[PDB]
Order: sequence, then C-alpha cells, then structure tokens
Amino acid sequence: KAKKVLILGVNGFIGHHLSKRILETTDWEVFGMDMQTDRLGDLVKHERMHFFEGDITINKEWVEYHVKKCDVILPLVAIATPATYVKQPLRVFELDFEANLPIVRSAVKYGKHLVFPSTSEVYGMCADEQFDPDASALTYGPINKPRWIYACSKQLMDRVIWGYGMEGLNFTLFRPFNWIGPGLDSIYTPKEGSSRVVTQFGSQKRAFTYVDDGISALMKIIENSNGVATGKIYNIGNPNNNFSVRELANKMLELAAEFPNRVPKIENTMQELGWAPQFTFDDALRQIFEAYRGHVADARA
Amino acid sequence: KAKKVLILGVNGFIGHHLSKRILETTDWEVFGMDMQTDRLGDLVKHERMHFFEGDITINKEWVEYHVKKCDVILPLVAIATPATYVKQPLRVFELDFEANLPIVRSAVKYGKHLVFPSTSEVYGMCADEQFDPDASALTYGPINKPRWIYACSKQLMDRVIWGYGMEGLNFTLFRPFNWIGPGLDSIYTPKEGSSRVVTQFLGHIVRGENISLVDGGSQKRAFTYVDDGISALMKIIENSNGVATGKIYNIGNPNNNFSVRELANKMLELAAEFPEYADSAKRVKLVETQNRVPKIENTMQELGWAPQFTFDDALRQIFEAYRGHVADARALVE
Amino acid sequence: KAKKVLILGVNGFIGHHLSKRILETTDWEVFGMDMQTDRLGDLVKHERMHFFEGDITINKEWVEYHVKKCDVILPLVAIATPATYVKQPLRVFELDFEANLPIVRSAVKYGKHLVFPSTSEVYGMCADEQFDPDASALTYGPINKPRWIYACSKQLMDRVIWGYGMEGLNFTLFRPFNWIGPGLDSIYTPKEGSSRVVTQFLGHIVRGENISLVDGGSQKRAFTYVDDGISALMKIIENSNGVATGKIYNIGNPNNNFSVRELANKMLELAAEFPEYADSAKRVKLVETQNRVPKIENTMQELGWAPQFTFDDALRQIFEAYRGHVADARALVE
Amino acid sequence: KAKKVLILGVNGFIGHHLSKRILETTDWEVFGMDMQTDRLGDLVKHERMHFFEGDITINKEWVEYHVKKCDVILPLVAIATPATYVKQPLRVFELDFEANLPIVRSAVKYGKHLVFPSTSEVYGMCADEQFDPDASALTYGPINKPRWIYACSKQLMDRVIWGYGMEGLNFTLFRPFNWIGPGLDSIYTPKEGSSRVVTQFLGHIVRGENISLVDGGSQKRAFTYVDDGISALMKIIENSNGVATGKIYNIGNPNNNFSVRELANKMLELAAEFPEYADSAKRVKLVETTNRVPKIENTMQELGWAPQFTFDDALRQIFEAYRGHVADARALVE
Amino acid sequence: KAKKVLILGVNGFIGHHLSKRILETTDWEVFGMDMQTDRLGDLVKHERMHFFEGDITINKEWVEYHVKKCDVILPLVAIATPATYVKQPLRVFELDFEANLPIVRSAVKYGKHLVFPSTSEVYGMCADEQFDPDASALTYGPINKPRWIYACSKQLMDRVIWGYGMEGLNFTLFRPFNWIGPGLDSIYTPKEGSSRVVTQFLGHIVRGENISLVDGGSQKRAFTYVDDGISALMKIIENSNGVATGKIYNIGNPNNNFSVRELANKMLELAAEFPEYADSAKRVKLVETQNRVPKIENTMQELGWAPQFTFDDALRQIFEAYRGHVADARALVE
Amino acid sequence: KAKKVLILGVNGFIGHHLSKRILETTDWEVFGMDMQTDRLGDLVKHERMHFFEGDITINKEWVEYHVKKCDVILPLVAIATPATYVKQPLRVFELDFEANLPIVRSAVKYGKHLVFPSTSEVYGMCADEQFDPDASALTYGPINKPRWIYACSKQLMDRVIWGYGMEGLNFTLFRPFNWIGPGLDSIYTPKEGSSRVVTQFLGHIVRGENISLVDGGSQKRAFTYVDDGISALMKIIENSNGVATGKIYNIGNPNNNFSVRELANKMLELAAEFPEYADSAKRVKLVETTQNRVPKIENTMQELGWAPQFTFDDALRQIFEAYRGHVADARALVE
Ligand SMILES: [Cl-]
Ligand SMILES: [Cl-]
Ligand SMILES: [Cl-]
Ligand SMILES: [Cl-]
Ligand SMILES: [Cl-]
Ligand SMILES: [Cl-]
Ligand SMILES: [Cl-]
Ligand SMILES: [Cl-]
Ligand SMILES: [Cl-]
Ligand SMILES: [Cl-]
Ligand SMILES: [Cl-]
Ligand SMILES: [Cl-]
Repeated sequence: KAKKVLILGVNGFIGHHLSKRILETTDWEVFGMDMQTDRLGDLVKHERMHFFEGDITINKEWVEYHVKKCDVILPLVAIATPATYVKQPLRVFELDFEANLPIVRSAVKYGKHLVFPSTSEVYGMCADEQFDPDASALTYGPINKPRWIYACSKQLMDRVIWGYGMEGLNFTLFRPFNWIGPGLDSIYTPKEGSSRVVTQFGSQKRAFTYVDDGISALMKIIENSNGVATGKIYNIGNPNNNFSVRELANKMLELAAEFPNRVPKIENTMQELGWAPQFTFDDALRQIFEAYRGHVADARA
Repeated sequence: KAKKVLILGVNGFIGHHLSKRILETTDWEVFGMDMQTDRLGDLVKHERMHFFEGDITINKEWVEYHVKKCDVILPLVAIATPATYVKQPLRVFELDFEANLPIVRSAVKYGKHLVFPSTSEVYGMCADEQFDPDASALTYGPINKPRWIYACSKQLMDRVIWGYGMEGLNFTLFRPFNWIGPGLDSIYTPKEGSSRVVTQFLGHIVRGENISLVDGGSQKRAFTYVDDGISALMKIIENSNGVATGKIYNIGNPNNNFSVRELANKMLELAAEFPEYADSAKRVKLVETQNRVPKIENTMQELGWAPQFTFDDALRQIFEAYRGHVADARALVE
Repeated sequence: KAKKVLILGVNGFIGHHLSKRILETTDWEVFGMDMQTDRLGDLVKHERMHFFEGDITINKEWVEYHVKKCDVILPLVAIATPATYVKQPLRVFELDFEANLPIVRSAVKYGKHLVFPSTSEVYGMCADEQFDPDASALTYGPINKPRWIYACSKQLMDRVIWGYGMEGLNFTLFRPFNWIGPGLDSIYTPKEGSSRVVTQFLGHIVRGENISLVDGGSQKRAFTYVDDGISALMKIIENSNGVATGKIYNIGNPNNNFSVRELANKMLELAAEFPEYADSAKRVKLVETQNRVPKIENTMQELGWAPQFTFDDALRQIFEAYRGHVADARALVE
Repeated sequence: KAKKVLILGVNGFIGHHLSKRILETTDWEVFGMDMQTDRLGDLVKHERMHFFEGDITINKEWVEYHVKKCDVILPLVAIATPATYVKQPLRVFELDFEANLPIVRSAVKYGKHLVFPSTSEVYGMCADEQFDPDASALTYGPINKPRWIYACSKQLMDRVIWGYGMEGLNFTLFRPFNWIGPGLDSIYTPKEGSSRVVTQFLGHIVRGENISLVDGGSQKRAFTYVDDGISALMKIIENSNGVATGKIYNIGNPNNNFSVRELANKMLELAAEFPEYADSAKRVKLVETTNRVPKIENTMQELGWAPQFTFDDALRQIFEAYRGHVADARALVE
Repeated sequence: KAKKVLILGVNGFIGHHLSKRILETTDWEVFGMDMQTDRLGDLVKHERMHFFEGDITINKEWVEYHVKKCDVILPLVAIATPATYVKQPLRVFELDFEANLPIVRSAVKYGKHLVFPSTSEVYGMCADEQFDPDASALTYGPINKPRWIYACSKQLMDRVIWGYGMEGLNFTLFRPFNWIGPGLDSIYTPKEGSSRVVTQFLGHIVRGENISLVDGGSQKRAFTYVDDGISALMKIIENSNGVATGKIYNIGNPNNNFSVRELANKMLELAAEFPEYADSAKRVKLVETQNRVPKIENTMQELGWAPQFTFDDALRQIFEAYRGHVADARALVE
Repeated sequence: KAKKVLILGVNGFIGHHLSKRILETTDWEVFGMDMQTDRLGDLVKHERMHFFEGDITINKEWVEYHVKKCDVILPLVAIATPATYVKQPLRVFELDFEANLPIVRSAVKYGKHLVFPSTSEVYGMCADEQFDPDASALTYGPINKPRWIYACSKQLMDRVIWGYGMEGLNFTLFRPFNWIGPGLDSIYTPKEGSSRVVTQFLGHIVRGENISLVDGGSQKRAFTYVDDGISALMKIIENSNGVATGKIYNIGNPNNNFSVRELANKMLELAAEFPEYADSAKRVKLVETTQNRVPKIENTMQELGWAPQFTFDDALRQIFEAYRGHVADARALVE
C-alpha cells in the first residue's frame, strides 16, 4: 500500500538527502541502489530503507525488477564533471544517455512515474533573462566544442522522454541549479548532485540553491497531488541567490570568521508544487560550515 | 585493389546520382544496400555496381560484413520528413540515431572512412549570416516542440562521431543544403537526400493542387543542384592527402538563395513552358497560412570545389527530366 | 545435506500452506521466490525458510542459479483467472507457457525433480464419469473460444514436460481440483492454487454483492481442503522409492461433488451463522446468466494418501479463518 | 505496387504448385526460401520468382527482412510425419511451434497478412459428422500418448495467432485435408503440404513392399487434389474485400471420402494399368497390424470456391506424373 | 578506501584459509562467492567478510558487478580432479577455460589485479630438475590422451592472460604445488586448491579402503603446507609497488620432495599413532595398479617469502584437524 | 544427392587447389566462403562451384546455415604468421580458437564430417625422429614466449575436437608439413595452407632482400608439393567407409627432408636459372640470427592409400615456373 520510491545512485548528494526526507516525513518505502553506502550513514538501518547493490551498466535484471516493483523511478546515475565532457566526451554519452535509456523504457513498459534529472546546462548559451522550461531556446557551440556533448545528451534524453510522454508515459523532468549543502559530492562521482565550485573553496554568476529547498520540490513531484507534475518540466533553483565566484569567496571567508547570466525561471515550479525556496545564500553557506566543522577529513577528500 | 564505397540506402536520390558518377568517372566499386532497385534503373547492370538487399534495423550481420569489406561508408538511412518529426518523434530518434550508431561503431572497429550525412537543420535558429560548421552556435526550441528531435538526434550523432574522431576515426560529416535534381526521393522515403519543399511543390503542380505558403512563404533557403552536391561528395570520398579527414562541410550554393514564395512562383512559371505540365499548373492556386545561408569556404578550398548551377538551371533540369514521367512526379507526394 | 525445495511464486495460497507444512514436519530447506511477503506471515523468520525476490519474466540468472542449487522445483507462477483467458489470451500464454519453459529446461539441465502444477481444466469438456490422468481424452472448444488458451497452454506444457520425461527428466505433474482454505489467492493473483469460483463467491458474500450462476449454475465440481492438497504434494516431494517420477496426479476429493448452485447455497447458509457475515449475506441474490469428478485412484495407492476433509469441514474452516480479516475477504475480488 | 508473396519452405509440394499458379495467373511476386531448388522445376527462371537460401531456425535476420518486405507470409516449415510425433515429440514442438512463433510475431510487427498452415488433425477425435472450424470441439488423447503433441502444438499456434488477431493481426488459418498430387513431399520432409499415407503407399507400391493397415484400415478420410487446394489459397491470398481476414478454412473435398484399405486397393488397381508400376504392384500384399469429413461451407461461400477433382482423377494425375520418374517415387519413403 | 578482495569459489580450501588470514592480518575486505558456506566456519560473522551467492556459469551480471567493485580478483572455480579429465574432458575445458575467460575479460575492462590459479600440471612431463616458470619447457602427451586437456586449457588461459598483460593487464599467475592442510576440498569439488592424491589417500585410510599406486608409485612430488601457500598469496595480493605485476610464481616447498609410495607409507605409519585412525588404517592394502620439484627463487626473492613447514609437520597438522571430524575425512572421496 | 564440401576461407592456396581437384575428379559440390575471389581464377564459373561471401567472425547465421547445408566442413581461417604470434598473441587466439569454436560446435550439432586443419607446429620442440600423431609428446616454451600461443591454441582445439569425437563427432584432423605450390598465401593472409618459410624466402629473393637463418638454419624440415597434400585431403573428404573418422594425419613428404639453410641455397640456385629472378637473386645475402621436424606418415599412407610423388626439386621448380609471369605477386608475398 505504501508508495515505493526507486533511487538509482542513492549514495549520491541527492540520493542520501532525498532518502532522509522520505524516511523522516512520509510512510514511503525507499529502494536505493548503489555500489557503496558511505554517504548514507544510519539511513540503511531504517526499516523503510532498502539498500541494494548494483550498477546500471551491469545489473540489468536486478534494475528492471525494481522498476517493475516500484512506483516512482529516479535514475540519478550520470557523469556530471565539466572536465570529463571535454576530455572523454564518449564516456559522458555512454553513461548519461545510453545506459539510462533502458531504464526509461522499463518505466514506460511497467507504467511507472519517471522522475528524471535533466540539467540546468540544457539551456546552454540561452540569452533570456530567465531560463524558461516551456519557452527558452537551447543553444550550444559547434561540434568542435566537445564539452557540449553533455548538454546535447541530456537534451536528447529529455526529448526521448517527452516522446514517450506523448504515448502515455507518466514523467516529470527536473533541472537542479547548483544545489549545495552538507554531504557534498566528490569531484569524480557518477551522479547528478552538488555544485563543484563550492566544494573546491571571478564575476561569473550562478544561482545557488540550498539542498533542503531542492529536496522539498522533489517531494512534491513524487507526491504528485492531483497529477499536477505529470508531463511537466521544473527548474529547481533559487534565482535570488545569483552570486558570482568572487562573492562566494568573500562570503565564505566572512562566514569562516564566525567559527573557530543563468537565472532559473521557477514560476511553474512554485505554483504547481506549492513551493518556494526558503534558504538565502547566507543561510545556505552558514549551514555547510555548521555541518563540516567536525569532519575536516571528509572535506579534503 | 579498387576503392570500395558502401552506400546504405542506395535506392534513391543520393544513391542513384552518386553511384552513377562513381561508375562513369572512377574505377571504384559500389556496394549499395536497399530493399528495391526501381530508382537505380540501368546502374545495376554495370559490373562495378553491387546491389544487395537488406535493412539496417534487421540485417545486422550482412551490414557489418560490408563495413569490414568496404573502404568508405555512407549511411543514408533516416526519416527526414518534417511532418514525422512532430507526429512521430520517437521513430525519428530510433532510426536516425539509434539504428545508425552500430554502423558508426563498425566503421570505428574496422578503421574505415565514415562519410556521414549530417543536416542543414543542425544549425536550427542560428542568427549568423552564414552557417559556419566550425563556428556557428546551434539553437533549438524547448522540449515541448518535438520537431527539434530530428536536429537534436542529428547533433548528438555528429558529436558521437566527433568523439570517435578524437580516438582515431577517419570521418567526414557533410550537410547538404536543399539538394534538388532528377529522381527526387518521395516525401516519405526514409533517406537523407532531396529538398522536401521542392518535392512537395513539384507534386502539387503536377496533380494541379494548391501550393500552401506558411507566413506568406517568407522562409529563405539555399538551393543546390544535385550535380554540384555530388561533385563535393566525390572529393570527400577521394580524400586527396587526407584533407577531408576530421572535417565538416556544408554542401550548398549560397548564390541560389530564394524565398519559398519565390520558389513557388518560379516553378509555376517554369511549368507553363512545358505542355506536359501547363494544364495542371493552370489550376494551381497559391494560398496562404528566416535566412539559411551555408558558409562553404572550407568546402571550396579544401576540396577544390565550386557550385556551377544557378537556381534557373537547377529547376529547369528537373522539369526536363520528369516531362515523360509525369506519373512518377505525381507519386512523389503519396 | 537436507532436501532443498524451490517454490517460485511463494507468496500466496500454495506457497504459504506448503512452506508451513515443510517447516513444521520435515528437515527440508524452503527457497521461496516472490515480489512481496505479505502472505507468508512469520514463516520468513524460520531458519529453514529462505525468501528471495525476483520475477520469472525478469530475473533469469537468479532463478536459474536457484534451480541448480535446489533439488525439487515447483513453478507456481501463472495467470489462472477465467475472465483473463477471454480478454487477454496472449498474456495467459506468455506467462503460463512461455515464461515457464526456461524453468522446465533448467530442471532438465541440472537433473532436478520438476513438480509442476498442471490443471484440472486440462480435461476440458471430457465426458468420462471420472477424469483419469492416464486415460481420459482432452476436449476444448474451437479457436474462436479464446477461454481455451489456458487449458491448451497447460496441455502443451504437460506434453513438453512429458517429452523431457522420455529423455530422463524426473517430473511429477499435479492437477489441483478446487483447493480451498485460508489465504485464498485474490482473483487476479497470477498463481496456480485456489478455486476461483469459491473465492469470488466469498468476496461477493462478504461484500453483500449478487452472485452470478452461469448457465443456471448446474455444473458439478469437486472441492478439496488445502490440507488434503498439501499432504499429497508432500508425498510427491518426498518421492519415496521414486514412486512419483513420471506420474500425473489429480489431487482432489471426489466425494465433495457439488454444483455451483449448491456451493453458493451452502456458503450462504454458512455465512448466516457468523456475526461478521450474516448482515451482508442476506443481501445476496443468485442471478442466472456437466460433471468434473477426478479419478484419484493412482494418487491414493501410489502416494499412500486419502483426503480427510468433508465439504462442510472445508467451508467452515474458511469462514472461521476470515472472521477477523473481513477486509482480506472483501479484497479477494478487487 | 505488385503484391509480394513470401513462402518459407518453398522447395516442395505446396511451394511448387502455389508458385506456379501465382506466376501463371497473376502479376504477384514470389519470394521463396529453402535450402535447395530440386522441386521447383523451371520456376526459378521466371522473373517474378525469387528464390533465396535459408533455414527458419538459423537465418533469423534474412527471414525477418523478407517478412517486412513482403505482403503475405506463408510459413510452411513443420515436422508433419506421424512417426516422429511418437518418437521425437520435442522436435515436433520445437520446430512447429517454437521456431514458427518469431515469424508470426514479425508478421504482427510489420502489419502483414499471415496465411498459416493449421492442420486437419486439430479436430482430433471429434465426433461431428463434419469438422466445423467455427464450432467443432477438439479432442486429443492423454499426455501419455505423445502423438498428440503435433495437434496440440498446432492448436496452440492457432490460438496464439487468434489472440494476435484480437489485437489487429491480419491472418487466415487454413487446414488442408489430405492434399495429393504430383511432387509429393517425401515422408521425412519437414513441411506442411501433402498426405503422408498416400505418399507412403506409393513408396511401397513402386518398391514392391507390403502396405500396413492398422486396426484393419477402416478409418475414412477426405482426399483433395492439389489444384483444388491451390485455388482456395489463391482466393485467400487475393483476399477480395478482406473477406478471408480473421477466418479459418478447411480446404478439402468431402466427396472424396475413402478408407485406408480403399486407398491402398484403388492405388493398387490403378498401378496395374501402368507398365512402369505393374510388376512391383503385384507383390504388394495388405497386412493387418494392431471418420474425418471437413465442413467447407464458409470456405465455399466466402472464397467463391468449389473442389473439382474426384479421387479417381487425383490418383490418375499422380501415377501419370511419376510414370517416367520411378526413382523419385521410390525416394518418397527414404 | 580499504582494499577489496574478490574470491570466486570461496567455500573451500583456499577460500577459507585465505579469508581467515586476510581478516586477521590486514584491514582488507573479502567478497567471497559460492553456493554454500559450510566450509567457511565462523568467518562469515566477521564484519569484513561478505559472503554472497552465485555460480560463474549462471550469475554473469552479479559476477561482473563484483569484478568492477573489487580490487583484486581470484577465480578459483575449476574442475581439478584427474579422473574427470579422462572421462569428461569437455567439462574441464568448458569450466576451466571458457567460463573463466569472461572473468579475466572484466578484470581487463575495469583495470583490476587478476590473481589467477595456474597449475603445477602446466609443466607436464618437463625433464628439468627444477620447474622454472620463466624458462622450463611445457610437455604434454598426444591428443588421444585426453587427460592433458586440463594442463592444455590451463596453459592457454595463462597465455591469454599474458597477452592481456602485454596490453596493460595487471596480473599475477600462481602455481600451487600440492598444498595440503585442514579443510581439504573433496575430490569432486570444482575448485583449485588442495592436493587430490593426499586427499584421496586420507579418504581411503579413514574408510579402511585399499590405496592404488599407479606404476609402483615411484613418481616424486613436492608437498606444501597451506600456511606457506597463503603467506605467498598475501604478498601477491598486497603487491607492494607492483612487484608481483606480470609475474608467474610457483608456490611450493621443494624440500618436501617425496614419491607417491613414500606419501602412502608415511600417511599409514602416522595414522597408526592416532586411535581414531588406527583401526581403519590396519585394513588398508597398498596395491600396484619423474621428479616434480618447483623452482621458487623468484617467489622467495621478489615476495620476501620462504616455506617454513616440513612434510611431517604438514601431515600431522592434517591428522590433528580431522581427529574430531572422521565424517568429513570420509566424505573427501564421495 | 551429391556430396557437399564447405570451405571457409576458400580464396587462397588450399581453397584453390582443392576446389580444382574436386571439380575435375568428382561429382561433389563446393561451397566456398571468402571476401574476394581473386585467387580462384576460372573456378567460380563452374556449375558445381558455389562461391559466397562472409566472414566467420561476423556472419554467424550465414556460416551456420552452410554448416547445416553441407556434408564436409573445412574451416581454413586462422592467423598462421609466426611474427604475429609474437606481436599480437590475443588476435591469434581470438581467430584461431575462439572464432572457430562455433563452427566446430555446428558440425557436432548437425552431424557433419569436420575436417580440421591442425598444424605441424603442434609437436613443438618434440625430439622424436618422426613426429607421430598417435604417440609423440607436445613441447612448447614458457608463457613469456608468446609465439607458442599459436601451437597451444591449435592443440586445445584438437583436444576439444577429440572430446566431441568421444561423444560421436565425425572428425578428421590433418597436419600439413610445409605444403608448397603455385598460389602461395602471402604471409599476412589469415589462412591455414602454405609453408611461410618457403613463401617469405621466395618473396625476399624476388625482391633482392636478405634471408634470415634462425640459429644457423641447421634445423631440418619436410617439404610437400601441394598436389601430394591435396591427394591425401581428397581421400579424407571421400572418407570411404569411414576410414578417416576419428583419425589424425600428418600430410607431408618425409623424403623431402632439408635444413632451412639448404632450402635457401636451393631456392637461390633455382632463381639463378630464370631471367625474371636472376638479377634480384644475386643480391641476396644470408643473415644468421641468434632439431629435425620429420612427419611420421604411416597411418596416412596405409589407411588412406596415399603416398607423396613429388621431389623437393620438382616441387620448387614448379613454384618458380608458376610465378615467372607473376613477379609482382611473388614480391607481394611478403607485403
Ligand atoms: Cl569544448
Ligand atoms: Cl530566499
Ligand atoms: Cl514541434
Ligand atoms: Cl552559381
Ligand atoms: Cl471464450
Ligand atoms: Cl472426505
Ligand atoms: Cl502415442
Ligand atoms: Cl468432386
Ligand atoms: Cl588420458
Ligand atoms: Cl622446510
Ligand atoms: Cl616468443
Ligand atoms: Cl618422393
């Protein structure tokens, strides 16, 4: 009777944050697949948490089985390191596109709700003051700029999923804009996750989104009250936290003193999900320092 | 000994015209795959022409075998009908991308020269005065406009090929700009090749039907006679000194830049000169319901190539060729 | 050391009652496959009970591994709902026959005991007074009566298994005749096991819904308490001296021969005795919209078995078991 | 535009006689698959006859390709030899059912007309005065009589095809009743087509071997000359106004109703009239070892068809055709 | 963070002794696959011991996943029973070579350290005083002596691994020379590990059965206590600065050099001292029905290793361990 | 009715000579598979010659279909170039063993006669005076000498075939000893058939390039004219009353027993007699760089009714004659 949520790549930034919220705030069962459990801590001991081992490129039977068993499908496995797009464009395509296509097709076959991570980068060099999921044009560079294979792969997957939507697939696309929070993803981790630049730590701006706001929108998508999220595409970002790299540096140091254009349009996200981001840039970063104080070891790695 | 050219989807516009030039002007052997031969006429009786049967979505072993056998690989099979992009986007992805990828991957495996039909559509809503294959940005609409699945499939394919190029694949991408001539592909033929709009307009003229113009036919296009298209293709296949390896060429005549309305008027005027068409053409009503110029600098310089045919010669050649084959012209839009 | 019994589709009527008997009366290990465990209660907690997850149409490797590991193989997964035969005949074939064949073939490959649920329906419109698994002819209606795809699929599987038997497969076929008891499978559960007619009547009765008597409801059938069914299965699994190898057993009580009408009336009269049912049952009308008696002589002598439960005992047990689980009862037809 | 007919298992009795009619009386194209051509006479020469090599159990790609290419699909490959049903029941299931199913599914996928050889045996031990494809019940013996695996495999294939018909498959099932004529398939040839008893009896006769009658050879059967068989098929393939779509036709001559004893005697009487046969025919004794009328009303009415050849006409044709081909006749039982 | 060691075929001689030493003397994690855990004792309790179920011939996905997950890959599954080489050489090839090749290939793909059990038998009838892994010639009998398919399959695997080493594969081959100790694998267990001749002799001794000496039992061999074997394996798996990468190591004690006859005598003589063995030992008849010294110079010097255990100390160790498990000793030859 | 002989890798030395013998002396049908026909001359125009296209690593369906169709199965496709064993051992294994295994398994399934080219190399460093297929030990070097992956792959295949023989497979193994004749396979052609040492010596001689003599070139070998090799093969394919079923035959002329140096000198002397080769041949020097190999053929002679007729000298003279209007094809032997 309880809703079953399938998270592929659950040891990630998103997976462990989403699992926590689910276990703590609902009666849903979590089916979570990954290779390691190091980001989950105590979640795995929870009686509605069901971790299992597998890789989407290898455990095809075990993955398909859980797609049939579950109600809502989150395939979160994906290469999302900008350095890899340039150096090994083919690895990006093989994992983010080719390895995920069967999982999409299983969600179709078994009539499930596919909640898929598109990308904030899908807009590319779009010039709109606000990136509109229903309206903005999508602009990439020429073929001889291979970094664009990431955006192009994600866009094609969006259109393939949209195509299946035209034939009856219940899907929601979401595009996270620079989610940040405790438990940041490791630079080389194969998951849609956290903002790289913030871990590492100049006038390029981006919209930073505290993870709790991101997760809240996701919960509403999974709950899908009245089927409102079906067929829809949502930017999940805080456009009020549009800060430059210099500003990030300066605020992070000003915050560390206490302890011893790519703007997402989110109108449809707010209205349709009854959602609004609560965390200011300042709140967001304060939260990350409060969290990592003990674990200086986990920070470096 | 002789160079071997594999054409997947040979029974049609590019298949016919390319095979013809190859047989008549080189010692190369042609291996052409398709389901039927009714567009090849007498080419099959030539000793250097090797037609064989197969379908790229079915005959995987027989196709791969030919990729290992041949030197140059041209996979022309694809849905390239604008209406289908909107109504059936999944079928466009499945065939144009998904079913061509194993062919690309065989070309990688056996060290062959992959000569792949990219598309003029890949530039999308590009604002550049000339679409430049080494420089222009590529712009599509949002996900809720599914017609863009074609340009997006074709883009991702160009990038996957580019990624193999970075690992040693010998490839050339070509982007035909509105190739037109005798033996146009039927509107629903799943082959890269001939300008659909010109084909559609020709079918209307000969059936005596109205020609419908969106936004008063303001859309401008660069029209290219097939002989010009083929000559650039020949140079790519020859690949003197490896000059075409790693390259992307628009193959178009930027000097034949006309609006869709100008195209309709010109074809209507031309139809009236021919007694085979005039009477159907008389019945045609033009009814009512932005700039796409190819840069061809690299194409002309690297390949020693220049387009020779004006808009006028192009269309005339077309009307000449169909005059005793009006039934063929009429069936172009069925 | 100990016998390992593999049950595929363990989470239901047969899986539950059998497993229980195995755990309480033998030293055998039970390996049970299904998607959920809600029909197994605390059985999973027992050290000789090994539940594992999978679907026969998906987990090919995991199922075959278990066929190699275990000694006796009971593949229970099957659409066995009459309504479904008529409306989705292909689903019945795909699951009951096609998805079960690889499992049969692994039992062959690894030299296991295949204990396979055939069906009392295999006899079809047989005219014999007693359905004899070694002698009775098997009669179905024409192709335009798709209801018979179920019996025909099951007959073909029995013949395939028999063909494997000719080549050395150790098999036993069993044909349950309307097994009934606690934990009936709900009507769309895709498992061989419980009498659908008794299950649907129970559901409708507890819901105060009218009952359908097809063709006046004079078709006579034989009803069997689950404990009698299970006792016989236990004998088959133990297979003392190889007595059940190559054999085909009807498991049912021929003395419990009642018509559909008689069943409905009996169940109505019984429900009136219980406080949980009497109110809803009073609201039940019978609505109008030959003999199927099993020979069990070989089953009796070869397995040293005899059914113990009368019709009344059986139905009584069922009503008692559901008194505290009225929602389970209501859900049987959901 | 011309209709394309696909025959899998073309090199034999049906493939030869069907192909000949098609080529002689229509503009349709034949695509015929087999391993050899020795039974096709001079047909291959015909420019509308397209023979190709392959085996339905091996050449999956080449078979699927031709299914997509063609309009009408006749899969004739099947073990149809009564002795093999008994001794090798698994091979019968594997070829007749399991290897034909992917062909049925390709016909579904590509929207083709599947014209499938069901069997006269599907009725089994039916008691009806005439075997009615829309109504007659179907009765086989028990599982311990494996001969029934042929009829049961064929029945299930019919129900699977029927299930696909419910989802939109354009099919016609046909059941030939002992078709006979020149070019009989030898007894161990795996194709549906010719009467094996007639073929075997001819074998013995030409070889001077005794003919065996079982249970006194009293069983009546309907015998059909091949030309009447083909005329029905042609009407099916033509499918005037879609009338054959979703139908099941017995194709036989109910007026040619003869026992096995009578068949032997008539064949022996007839052989004595032929110099080439008489010396061998004299040595044949009938040795004792220890009714099947087709209803053809729907066939006659929907196809506008009537069987024209008497049993006597039919046998005379056969003896005439083999008269200067004694070796071939002897080979029918090898 | 911590090194992950994958052992395929863990429930046996090497598996138990290796996992124990890993858990006690490192912080590494063990991932061990097998069908059962009965040879693992209490090792499964350890938090760094991860038993999982599977068979390399079936659970392809689960095996490949663990190869990607783990750092060092030990595939121990193989028929290594001499009589089976003779009786079923195909089974030996299929398991030892064909079924292990995909495991090797995954180790290549994912960049892992392949630590592979080659065999002392690979030298065959080598005439060298010391079998040198870097220099000794490898000598087998003719094709009509099927016993050599074992050594031939193992040889080819070593050369295939060496080929992948040339391309970057990080491998180490190890060749155990008659490893012996508690927990000997039963004779028909398909795992590389323990000395079959010693296991067979112990089995007969405890069963009061005769011992067979082929050709007087004058064949000499080197015998190695298990702790000495494991110590070398630990160094290989630690692989300090890649010292064992690309290397081939015999792991034997050349000072324990005894004939089969001397082995039998010494085992019987030592059994007399044990009251649990003495009585069955007196019933044993020794009945009539080449030096094999490993060079270990590279093993000693590269790995910092030396065998500590004398032959007599090794046999007494074995006799002590089986003292309270006579059942287990007797099951060795079943 | 007529016997059907399947030759996989028909466009080369054995394919050509065998196909010719079959067409001229029997009523058998030849089904030959390759990528090209340029080594087949006129043969394809013959009504009992059926050439078809395919590659054993790719056209699995089309190859298996032909195995089922035909009666006798000759899979000739294999890397057999000594330099490639050392440079690319994996490719040798993959083609010679792995890609041939399914063909063997099809022959088992469809009850055919598998006639498999094993190799004289299978004996390895055998010390026997005559290499006996039924008795001689098989000796290779260590793992770190990858040249031995060829002999080891071919040995394992012979043992897998033998194992299927034990369960009923109709097989014959044949081991050519230095078959030499017109139409030599170039040294990089992936086919069993011709002596590489003779082929490379010819190639270098006609190109006026040095010839290498490994370890002084003292090792003696047996050299067999192709006609003698084909005569034995024909008897195997006919297989009258199953004489060849389950058997292993060396096919060589042990009377043509000459050292590698003797071969060089003999070829150089022969080259000097032909105007097309003489100028090139004068330029060749022998380069030394840092064990007899006699086939026993008693079973082959007595079982098959066979004996080699051609001397070393006739054999090489026939080769030199054949190539003299085809100098470019001789030079290509080592390209
Ligand atoms: Cl870039
Ligand atoms: Cl805010
Ligand atoms: Cl659109
Ligand atoms: Cl111009
Ligand atoms: Cl029905
Ligand atoms: Cl009773
Ligand atoms: Cl029978
Ligand atoms: Cl009549
Ligand atoms: Cl042996
Ligand atoms: Cl010592
Ligand atoms: Cl070497
Ligand atoms: Cl001689």
